[PDB]
Amino acid sequence: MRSPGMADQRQRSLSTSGESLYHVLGLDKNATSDDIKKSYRKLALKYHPDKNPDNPEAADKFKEINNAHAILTDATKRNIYDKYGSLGLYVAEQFGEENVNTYFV
Repeated sequence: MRSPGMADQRQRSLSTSGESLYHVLGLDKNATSDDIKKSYRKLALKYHPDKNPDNPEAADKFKEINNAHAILTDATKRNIYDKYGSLGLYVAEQFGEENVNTYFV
């Protein structure tokens, strides 16, 4: 289905809340392709479970910040955002909806 921010039959991995993107890091289309990324970055090494052991939630945070990274400034990922929540973006933003999503489920 094309319901934004809803759990689809294909979206079964992470928590499909593309709506939380801006809230994930505190950025959304206000920043350039520069700051949107910075926003994710300062969280990425911040919330990295490698740096924060015994914290599975940190991995979880690292996983949502992993997502919002592209979407906010990237029209393509924001386009997937309207279709796929965190799942489609998790794969499309990091590798590309065209190549890997067509390979996964």
